[PDB]
Amino acid sequence: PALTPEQKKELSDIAHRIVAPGKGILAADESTGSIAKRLQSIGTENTEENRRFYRQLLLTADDRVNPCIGGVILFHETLYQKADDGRPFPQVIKSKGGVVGIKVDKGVVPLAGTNGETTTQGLDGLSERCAQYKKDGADFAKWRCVLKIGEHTPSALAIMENANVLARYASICQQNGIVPIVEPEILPDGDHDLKRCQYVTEKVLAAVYKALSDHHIYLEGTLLKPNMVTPGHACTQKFSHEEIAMATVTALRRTVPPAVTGITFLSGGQSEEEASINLNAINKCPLLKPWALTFSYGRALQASALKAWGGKKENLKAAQEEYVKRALANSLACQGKYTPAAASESLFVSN
Amino acid sequence: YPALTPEQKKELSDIAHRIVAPGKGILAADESTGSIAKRLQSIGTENTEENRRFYRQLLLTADDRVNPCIGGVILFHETLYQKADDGRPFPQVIKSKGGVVGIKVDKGVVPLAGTNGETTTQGLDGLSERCAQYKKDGADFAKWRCVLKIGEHTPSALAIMENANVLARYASICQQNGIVPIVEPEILPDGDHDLKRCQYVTEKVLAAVYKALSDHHIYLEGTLLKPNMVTPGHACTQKFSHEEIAMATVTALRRTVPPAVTGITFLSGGQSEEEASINLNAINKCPLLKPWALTFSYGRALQASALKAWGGKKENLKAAQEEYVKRALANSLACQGKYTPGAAASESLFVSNHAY
Amino acid sequence: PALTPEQKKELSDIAHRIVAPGKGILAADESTGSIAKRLQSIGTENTEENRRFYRQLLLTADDRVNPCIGGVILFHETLYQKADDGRPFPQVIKSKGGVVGIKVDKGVVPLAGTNGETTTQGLDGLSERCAQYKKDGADFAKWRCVLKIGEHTPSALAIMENANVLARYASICQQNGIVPIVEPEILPDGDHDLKRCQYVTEKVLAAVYKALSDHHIYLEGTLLKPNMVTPGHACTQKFSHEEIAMATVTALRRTVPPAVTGITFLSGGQSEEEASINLNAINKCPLLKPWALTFSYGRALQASALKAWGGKKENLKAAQEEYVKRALANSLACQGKYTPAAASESLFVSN
Amino acid sequence: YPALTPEQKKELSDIAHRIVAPGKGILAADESTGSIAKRLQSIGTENTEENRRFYRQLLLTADDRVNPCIGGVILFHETLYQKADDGRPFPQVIKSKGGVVGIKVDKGVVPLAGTNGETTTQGLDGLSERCAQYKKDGADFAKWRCVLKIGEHTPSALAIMENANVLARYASICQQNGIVPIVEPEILPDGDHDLKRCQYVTEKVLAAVYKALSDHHIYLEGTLLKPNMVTPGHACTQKFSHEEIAMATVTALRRTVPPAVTGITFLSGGQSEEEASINLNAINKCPLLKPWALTFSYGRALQASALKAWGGKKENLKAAQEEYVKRALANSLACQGKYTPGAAASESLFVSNHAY
Repeated sequence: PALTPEQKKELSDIAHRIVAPGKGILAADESTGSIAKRLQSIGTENTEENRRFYRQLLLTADDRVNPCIGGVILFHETLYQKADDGRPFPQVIKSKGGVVGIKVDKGVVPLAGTNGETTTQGLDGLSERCAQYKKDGADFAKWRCVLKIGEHTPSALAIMENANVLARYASICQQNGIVPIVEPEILPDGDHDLKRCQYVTEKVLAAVYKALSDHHIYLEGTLLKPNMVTPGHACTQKFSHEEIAMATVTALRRTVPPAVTGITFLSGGQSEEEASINLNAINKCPLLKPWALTFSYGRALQASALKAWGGKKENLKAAQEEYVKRALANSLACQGKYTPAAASESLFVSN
Repeated sequence: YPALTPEQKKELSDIAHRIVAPGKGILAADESTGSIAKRLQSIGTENTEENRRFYRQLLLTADDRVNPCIGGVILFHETLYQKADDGRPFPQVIKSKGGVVGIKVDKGVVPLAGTNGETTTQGLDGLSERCAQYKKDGADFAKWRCVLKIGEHTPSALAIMENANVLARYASICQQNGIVPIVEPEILPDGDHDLKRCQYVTEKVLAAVYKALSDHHIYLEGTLLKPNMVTPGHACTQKFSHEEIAMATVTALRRTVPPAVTGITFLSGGQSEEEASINLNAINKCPLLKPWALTFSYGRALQASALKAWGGKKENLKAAQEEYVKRALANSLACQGKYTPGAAASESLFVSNHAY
Repeated sequence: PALTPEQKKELSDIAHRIVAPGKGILAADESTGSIAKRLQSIGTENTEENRRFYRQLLLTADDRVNPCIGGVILFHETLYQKADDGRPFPQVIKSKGGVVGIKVDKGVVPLAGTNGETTTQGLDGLSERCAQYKKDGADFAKWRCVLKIGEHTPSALAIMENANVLARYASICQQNGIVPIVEPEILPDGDHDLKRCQYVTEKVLAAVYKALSDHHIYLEGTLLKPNMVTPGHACTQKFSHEEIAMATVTALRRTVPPAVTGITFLSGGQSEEEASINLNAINKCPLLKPWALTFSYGRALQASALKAWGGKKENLKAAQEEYVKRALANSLACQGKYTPAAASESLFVSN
Repeated sequence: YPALTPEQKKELSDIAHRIVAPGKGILAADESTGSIAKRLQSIGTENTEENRRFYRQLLLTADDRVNPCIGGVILFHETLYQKADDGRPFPQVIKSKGGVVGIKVDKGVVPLAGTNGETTTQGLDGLSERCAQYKKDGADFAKWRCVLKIGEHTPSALAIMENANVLARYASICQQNGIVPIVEPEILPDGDHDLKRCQYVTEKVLAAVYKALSDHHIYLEGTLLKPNMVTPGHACTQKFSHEEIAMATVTALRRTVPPAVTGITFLSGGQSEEEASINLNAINKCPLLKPWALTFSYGRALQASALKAWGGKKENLKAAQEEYVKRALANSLACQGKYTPGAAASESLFVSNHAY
């Protein structure tokens, strides 16, 4: 047996907290190189104190966020940083009613023989890392795999390998009391339409859950972090929020066992507002959906806050109020009760 | 390159939903001729076409209190072409009472070389033309049975994969020709294993099945599954409550069966008529979320009392029919969570390596 | 264990006879509908006696064929027919030093969900059929799967299913003392070039042998019947007999364990003469090749005999001498010693 | 979309052929630091960088009678950057004697949750940049070890598949960066199983490996394999002749290893120096056709006498070296079928769950 009954209950508990009703996740875990591009976009230098101040900005927003945010995914460096008032960032997060999460993958690597496809690395020593992260206050984890729709992608070799590394990663995580968020991202890059994303999404989740079965993963103690199902970014043809919602809820109904505790969508380049509108179309779909359907958003919670901060410490409480509007909009959207410029900008970046 | 058009998928889904509409279940009257003989020998009756015609008729024409109970009826090939005394074809007897007509299409288990007594099922050859015909002739769903066993080194990786593949080939051919497939990967109760063993293996098997149905591009909303409940093995020394069997069973399905599956219609196994109904009722009362219909596809466990009451004697026709009805009514309340409860219906109906 | 030591030795023996040095197989097993098209091509009516006379024509050719032909694959009907002199056709075949073979597949069937791909049927009741065929004098068997190179073919589902039915078929065959000839045909249809056939050939054999392992097949008691590796039929670009030979011998070296007793190529639409020339390029390749590399030819042994018969009983010994020249040319070609109109005709037919 | 250009494939194949050119074999001096300690404790010597530097030097600088014997030498990372007393880097000592320089790149076994004590190996992270470096620094082949065990329900389907996958990832990254991979799927001798058990399992494992290398688009002609011989288990009561071990071993390879594989360099296992050489010789004398080089990649079984003779004492340097040489000469005649034959070289070198 991979896990005892006591360990199993710890993971089911943690997982049910994160996606408790009306709650989602703040995906604040950009690498140093990734937060560089977002900082550069607003003229701000990429320094440890600027990254600490921006992350402090988001975690210390006012208590209206506390029922909207069940967990916060951090990057290594940030997990060991402190707020201005001396408190370490994980206590800041718990103090407001959220679970601390840590991103543990070490990025993507090319898979030879293929048309530009990648797998993901980071399992070397992961068991010790997780033990220490759990000791230092993290209770869930994140791993991101990346597949792309092209004419000979996602490859069979690609789907199989990424599904297998996901499951390893998750086996290790649960051995150490850490709930794994399983992230199989199909990028929106390309001109494919909606049905094609739906075919490819179904195909990839089927392989993911098979691989999870094979490796003995306790599914009640996992979260699934999939793309919404949407046309490609360069698709000429257009589709409604209902067509997207149907197509996403259909693909997940056909592949994800009800035992999975929560589905926390990535935004994938969607504008802040479209991400919220779609998330709401999905939770208003009449079809039966046996799991939480909520948000795990990075860019679609932070773009308005970033441009309202501008790097200027005076703008803190305008930036913080921009985050809290998107945090509140999504908490309503994952219950179907959201019906409403920098929030309308496409956030799509190639790869 | 899609397997099915949007209309083909709507017909298949409507059919699958009529069969498990709330309160309803399936009567499996689909015994092979050599299998049903072993039943009539047990009530001292010769195995003639006419005694088979008569006993089937008794089940199909029981009074109209069963109609809200019976969503589908699975027939052996022979029976699909037989007629009541009325002269009405049995398909039409079934339809007129509100049920969908089903047909068993497998051709029995065969052994897998190099394994400890494990089997696949055969019957794909010419299946597509057989289905087109069965569909012209009134059938709207099919059944195919695969058999796995818990044992030392069984079910092996080979048997789990080969059996799931062939269920996937069967399912794809049925849907091309208009017919909802019931996917039955039966794990036998033979052996002394405990409940958790049977749960582990059931989860492994059903994950392999639904990966195979995905690889073969099967339309799940036009499917049903007929699995075993998660039960201790037949010879197991230890005792498990009905609520433990409900927990293990609902948990095993929630870990493997995608919500898109329209329904799960359990086989009775070796269980007695009364145990089959109580476990099914405890299952529908499990407060865990269960996004599919949980109902019955019972062969022995709808017919044990009827067959003992009938005894071979034309004079008991109405007395047999009544015992069948009382069980169909029991299982209709069980398949809604509302069954609160003789010797025939408490008797174990277990047979080593069930075959039909 | 699938098989005892005594059964294993019977199959290794049979398999080594068929592909003994300088010997190949006559693939005379066309269905009734398939021999119709070849008969119609020469004006002859498709009647049982005409099919019996044509098959009698080939099996009763003079004793110069006896060291060229190790086995003869027949169709059901023919296995139960007799020569003019009363002898049943299998005794005719054995009397000249060859093994009787029987084709046991029941043709191809479409696989739904795919771009025109098929699997193959015929396992229903195959175990009994083989028991009876073995009793009636057959000692090996044939099963044909068909894959096609197009832009999304051979599919993963297609390769996996055909590899699995091959292995079933072969498990049954060996249980009954019958050596299975495993036929994974990649058709030459299309405009693909040589490397693409080589990639696809390697990919399909890798899956075939894995599937054979999984099902416990005794490989010393099998034969492999693959396509040569060649450009597609509509390829503009041109390739030498050496390039074909290298590419075929490379693909097989990379996928077929040395334990396989013999490789008996299908001709696939090649002209009688090209089939012979290529077979010889292959056996003259200096690279190491641990198995017999020989012929299992239907069309490329019979086209000249068919057109020389013309349906006229007077032409019997001109037709029979045409077969015996192609039989002798190939027996030399599978040893590298063949160096030399109706024999130059492309025999390619779509599907 | 090819993994490798025609030149990349020629470099990889030339390298693979130098290493197993006829008569030659591999010296595996690639012990982890915590593993080699367990060796020097056995001759009462402290495990210091300098005692490790010295013992490796003794093996690498043995007289030039070993050069026709040793095609490659696998080094632990530490040793690749050490120098002889000459001041010459050990890579250059090896090259100058006619051998190819190898490097162990795995990072040890880790456990697989949910299994009976089974493991994968780890070490892919940053492997590509590690290889580029190792290649700049003189290394032309790599080694990665996976460990499987025969037991009740092991090796399981999970462990067989996961271990083959990760050997395939390792192999593809090595070839991108210029380096011939040695694929080592070691099946341990622990247990009391017989020879046929170990043959069955070896055939199952090597079929999974070579399916995985195909799925990952690995260039087999630039590969080597280091498997175990097919041997009875360490505790097996029954006795098997060397010719039976040759039969089972050559048969297992001929059923699974494609002829394109350039060579098979066996690990010694728990075998004594003398048994390792005799079984390897019986293997090369098997008259069955064997289209690949059959030679040695021996760690313990090239070094047991050398290490006991050296004893930690600088004065025995030439006496240790001589024992190593005599074994390298024995295994060079064995790896051609021509070995006709002390206590150190008859001693079992078995250790429960070998790790390094």
